[PDB]
Amino acid sequence: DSHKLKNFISEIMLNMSMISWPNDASRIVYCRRHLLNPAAQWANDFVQEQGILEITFDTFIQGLYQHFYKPPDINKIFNAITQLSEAKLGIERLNQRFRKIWDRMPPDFMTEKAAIMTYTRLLTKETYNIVRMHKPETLKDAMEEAYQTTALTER
Amino acid sequence: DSHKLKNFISEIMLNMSMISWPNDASRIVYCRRHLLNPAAQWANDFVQEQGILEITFDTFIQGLYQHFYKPPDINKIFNAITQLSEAKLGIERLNQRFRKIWDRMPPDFMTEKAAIMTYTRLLTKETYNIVRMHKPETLKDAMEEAYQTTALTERFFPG
Amino acid sequence: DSHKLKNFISEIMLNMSMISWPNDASRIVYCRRHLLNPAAQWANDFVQEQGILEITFDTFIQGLYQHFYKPPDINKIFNAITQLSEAKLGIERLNQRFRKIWDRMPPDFMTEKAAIMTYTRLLTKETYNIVRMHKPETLKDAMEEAYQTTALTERFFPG
Amino acid sequence: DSHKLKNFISEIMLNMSMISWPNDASRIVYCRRHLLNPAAQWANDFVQEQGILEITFDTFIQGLYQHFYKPPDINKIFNAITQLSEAKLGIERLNQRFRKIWDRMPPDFMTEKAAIMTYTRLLTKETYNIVRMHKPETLKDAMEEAYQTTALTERFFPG
Amino acid sequence: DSHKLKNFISEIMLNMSMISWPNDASRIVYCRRHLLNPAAQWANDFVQEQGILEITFDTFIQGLYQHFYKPPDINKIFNAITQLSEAKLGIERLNQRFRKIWDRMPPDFMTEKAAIMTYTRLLTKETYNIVRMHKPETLKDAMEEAYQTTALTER
Amino acid sequence: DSHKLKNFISEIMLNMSMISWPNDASRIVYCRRHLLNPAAQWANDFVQEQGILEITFDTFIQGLYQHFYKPPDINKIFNAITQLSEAKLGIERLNQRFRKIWDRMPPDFMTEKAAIMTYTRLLTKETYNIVRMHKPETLKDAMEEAYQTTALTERFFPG
Amino acid sequence: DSHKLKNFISEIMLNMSMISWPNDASRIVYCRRHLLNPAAQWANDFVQEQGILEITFDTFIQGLYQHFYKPPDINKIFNAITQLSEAKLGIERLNQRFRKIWDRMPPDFMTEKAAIMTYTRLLTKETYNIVRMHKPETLKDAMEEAYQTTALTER
Amino acid sequence: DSHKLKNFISEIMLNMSMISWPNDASRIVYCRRHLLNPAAQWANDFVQEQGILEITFDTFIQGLYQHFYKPPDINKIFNAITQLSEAKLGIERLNQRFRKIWDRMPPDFMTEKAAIMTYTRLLTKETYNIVRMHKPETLKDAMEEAYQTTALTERFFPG
Amino acid sequence: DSHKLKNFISEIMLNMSMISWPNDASRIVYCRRHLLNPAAQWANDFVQEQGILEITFDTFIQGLYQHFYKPPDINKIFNAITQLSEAKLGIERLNQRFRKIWDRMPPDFMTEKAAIMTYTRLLTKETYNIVRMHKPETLKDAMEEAYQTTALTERFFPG
Repeated sequence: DSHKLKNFISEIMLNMSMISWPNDASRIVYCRRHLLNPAAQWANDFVQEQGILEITFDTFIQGLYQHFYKPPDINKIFNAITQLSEAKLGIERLNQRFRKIWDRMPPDFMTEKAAIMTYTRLLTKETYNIVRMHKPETLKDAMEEAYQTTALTER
Repeated sequence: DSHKLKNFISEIMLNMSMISWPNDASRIVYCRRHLLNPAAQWANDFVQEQGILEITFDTFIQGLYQHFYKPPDINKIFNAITQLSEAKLGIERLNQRFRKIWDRMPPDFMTEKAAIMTYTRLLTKETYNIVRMHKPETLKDAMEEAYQTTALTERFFPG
Repeated sequence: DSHKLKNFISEIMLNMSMISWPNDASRIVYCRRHLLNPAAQWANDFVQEQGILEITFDTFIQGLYQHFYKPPDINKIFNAITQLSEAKLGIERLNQRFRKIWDRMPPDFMTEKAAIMTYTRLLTKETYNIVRMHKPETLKDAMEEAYQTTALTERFFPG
Repeated sequence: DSHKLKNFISEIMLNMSMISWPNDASRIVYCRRHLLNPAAQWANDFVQEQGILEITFDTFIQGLYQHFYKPPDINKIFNAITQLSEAKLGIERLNQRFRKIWDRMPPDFMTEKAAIMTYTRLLTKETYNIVRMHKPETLKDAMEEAYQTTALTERFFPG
Repeated sequence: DSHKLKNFISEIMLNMSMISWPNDASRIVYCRRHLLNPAAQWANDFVQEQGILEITFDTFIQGLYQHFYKPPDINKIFNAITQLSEAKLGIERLNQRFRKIWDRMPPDFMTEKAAIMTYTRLLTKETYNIVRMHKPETLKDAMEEAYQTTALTER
Repeated sequence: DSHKLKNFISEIMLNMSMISWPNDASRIVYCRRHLLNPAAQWANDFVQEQGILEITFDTFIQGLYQHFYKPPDINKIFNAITQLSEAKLGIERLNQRFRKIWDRMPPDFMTEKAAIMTYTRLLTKETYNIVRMHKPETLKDAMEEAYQTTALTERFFPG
Repeated sequence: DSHKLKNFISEIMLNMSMISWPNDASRIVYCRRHLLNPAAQWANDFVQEQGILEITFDTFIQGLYQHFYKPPDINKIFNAITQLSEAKLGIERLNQRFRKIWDRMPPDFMTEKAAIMTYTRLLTKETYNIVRMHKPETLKDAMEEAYQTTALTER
Repeated sequence: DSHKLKNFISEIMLNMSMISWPNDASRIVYCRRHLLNPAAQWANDFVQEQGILEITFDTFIQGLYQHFYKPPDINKIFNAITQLSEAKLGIERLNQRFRKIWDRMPPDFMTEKAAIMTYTRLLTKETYNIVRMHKPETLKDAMEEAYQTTALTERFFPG
Repeated sequence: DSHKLKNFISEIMLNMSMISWPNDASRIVYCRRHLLNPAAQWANDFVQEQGILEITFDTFIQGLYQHFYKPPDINKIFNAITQLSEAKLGIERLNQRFRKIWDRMPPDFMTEKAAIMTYTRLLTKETYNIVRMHKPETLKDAMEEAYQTTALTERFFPG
């Protein structure tokens, strides 16, 4: 439920972002309309609890953030990661599959170098070569590099 | 159908609650739009029956309340509970299946120790052993313990 | 055609009801737009026949009411009722089947005792015994009693 | 026995009513004379049981009321009604048979249209045709019509 | 002879009761006319014995009461009670038969609960069920209940 | 296709008639939206052919009139009518079959008495008797009468 | 592309025609929205080239007319016309087939009498007879007449 | 996919350009609506990745540019060009086939004389003769000349 | 050589840190004394290269930091870790083997929870059970727990 919910919040925030809002009170309330029943129930209670007009949109999202917490299911995520080999047709499958798995469920997981070691080891030895020359600093860069070389002379 | 319907009414009422309504007539009618066919059919007939403009939103919900509710002491839940054995592949099936059945339909059912006795008896004798050492106090803890030991040295994930 | 038409009128009337109308002439005319061809043809003729600006929305609906006065001629319902025997597996089939048939099409049919006599006679002699002790006053009570005794020491559930 | 008995009491009470009685004791006793054996047996015992001169005429009738007037169960009457088909030779059998069954035991049963639907459905399809043209409003009219057409171009007489 | 005689007295008393009597002397004498020979013989002697005009109608009936009352034998009554089973067609036979037997011959017999236990045990197990729900407090109530349920729905 | 099309045009024209139009160009174009594919194809071509802004709504309807003047069909309808005898099981088949055939394809055909003569002659001599007593004035009344007498002392139902 | 484009312009012009426009500038611009990429590219360039607010809707359509009308190959159209005989089942095939071929590609082709001579010669000798009595003045009338007689006693 | 995509971006940008935008946030988002599924998937992820309200419309298009701008595969185009011989039946096949291949994928390729040398060499020696007398200056002229001589004393037509 | 060298630098820096230095020149030079031959050779050259009195102690250590840079080890370490299964006889082999591999080569590697996940997953499912009840917070605790339960109720090897 929680992974979808994290996505849900981002999007809603974006939609709100482009267009102009005339005041904060309207905006905090508007969030409530999209929500699903237990969350919606919670929302009512939270609105009551605050006797003030509101306390900002961000505060309210943080109560939601607080709401959606899984116990750390690190094993499932590790296991998911283990499954991918290079029998997955080319870069594209891997990149999209990895995105879903990785992005969903980390609270802070492992450090930046570690994330690159895990991502990189999985990749064909050839692809590590080009990507090494010159190196990515982040997982998005690694993924963008591998896809770009494959995609450019293909796609 | 009735359990979902009770939830449905609550939510609808909430949605309505936050925002402002300019008059009652609109509001009573708006309820009709969300409803499903037999209920919707009933609704039309009820609207006709009242020759007045309306009689309040609450009245209309009470006709719905009247339409479907479960009586107290519903054996169906016991029977549902009886069906599960350990032929259900591992913890995961049982935990999810039990959640649906148990969570739906109790007004106050039975006490906390009793709920643990019923949940626990169902479980493999082996699993009761580990779970015993050290004990859960609530049904969520029992369920979390059994799943965690199985899941940890096993498992896959969602998304 | 007539049963749908009775529903159609109710709804249309409701839609109209919530929002405000500035004058009657517009409202009577607006009804014509939704209608289907023969009815629509009739409508034109009726509008002509009245040389006055209009005579009220209600009058016009009454001409429609008149156009299809009562949907059943009590026969089909009796016949439907006749069909059920006790070859229908147990209470559950009968209760659900009877609900559909009975609830649909009565304007006022027969009196309360009569409805219980017809419902009760149909039931197995055994079931009448328990139900007699102690008696139902309404068809819903009879149906609830028969189902409850069968269901309690038996049954399964929905969702 | 009970339906006749309820009639019997009413009449007896009426006869008594018009003329003057000089005292209650005579009147209570006089009731006993008309009664039939088991009831009469009961009566003797009841008179003994009351050591006082009497307790009023009404009290004694209430013991009789107690003795047989029970609320009727519609089922026997429905069942009776069910038995007739058109294998009963012509109108005459049906009309007389129906009279006995129907007239005995209704407190208010079912409404007027319903009574005509039940009576009419039973009749041959042909006879419904003539009777329809032009319609009866009451069960006596239906019965009179069916008999009259059959009788007129047929029949014999009593005495 | 005595059981019939007790009935006889009641009736005679009733007949007398409705209509008016102009004086007591006539009334006491009139009783003598209906009576049968030994009793009638006794009556003559009693009338002589009283040198006064009369001593009241009631007194004279009490001499008759005195004449007839003999001690009963409970065993015949018990034995009578024993005979009934449920081979007697339905409630009606039993109720009428029991009335005759029970009502005749008790001076004080047994207590109220006991009388209900004896009456009730005899009845079909089914009938005890309905009658139990809700209970009779007296033998007349038990008898009225059983008859009413049977009677009401049919025959 | 043509009979429905003649109806279609009338209705569309009516709908347009009640409300106000601000200019002719919009109105002529709006007709195109409701139309079905071959007709719609034609419409495009016709719009092109006229280099002027438009030539009136009526002109455009006349091109449609022209399109479905009629194929020879009165004969087909007569022939269709001829086919029914009383070998068709009872009233129900005939009434439904006749409805389809008759209702489809008349622009004005024959007069009201004539329509009753054709309908009535077809019917069994017996049924004409009851229906005569008392007479129908319209084809719907004749059909309703014949069905009602048969249906009442007989019948089953839909859903 | 050009035949469709000629149709496209006509229609667009019609849609515009019925409803009211408050000013010319809006109208000229609105045309651009419906157009497809190369044409759309051209449109941008043309709008720039005119430094004035606009020069009328008609002018802009003429640039489009200019775009599409290239020289047509009259031979192909003649050849197309030659192919039809009376082996085409009845009027309906011919009329529809002729419409497509003729309507597409003429800038001014041949004169009105000539167009009737070409259309008429193609038709069965019988049909020319009825159509002669009384004559059509335009190709649409000829086509309507032939179809109407066939269609009426048929269709 | 990439060639179409480059066109797609240009156009979208143009449409946006003429009319006024009230703020950047709306505009960046609006781009997402037109896009096709994988690209759309990417878009969602990119929007999330930027925690700020947005970073400009242009930035977002650059991520798309990044996604599928392949160098035009000059080799593929050359290779395509190589395949045609004069075994292709006459001018018509060649002209249409060449149009597709050539027109798609050049950013600036080669100069005008070169394009004529490549086009001309491919053609039958005979056809070069007539076309020479008198010469084409552009590829469209060469193509038009060759087709016209063949077509004129030959040919068929479209529609 | 590099791992020891990183340790060496830290320590030297510490020793220097506690006590006071009167000037930077002395301090930079003093570092040279502890160093081993190739590094020492480098040092001389570096001192010459700087014509200024010195550039700070930190700068000089950075040249050393620069000197260490080996190709990355972490892969080898992961691979080493991968090799162990439970085919290694009991706890003792694993614990000692893991100690060597893990302790050597991390600069900061991964976080504390991660290190426990990697250590724990490797262990037999049974051993995770006891160790879970009650949990270790550090890798030394996990290792001590597993060894203690095995060791306590076991025989140890003589040498």
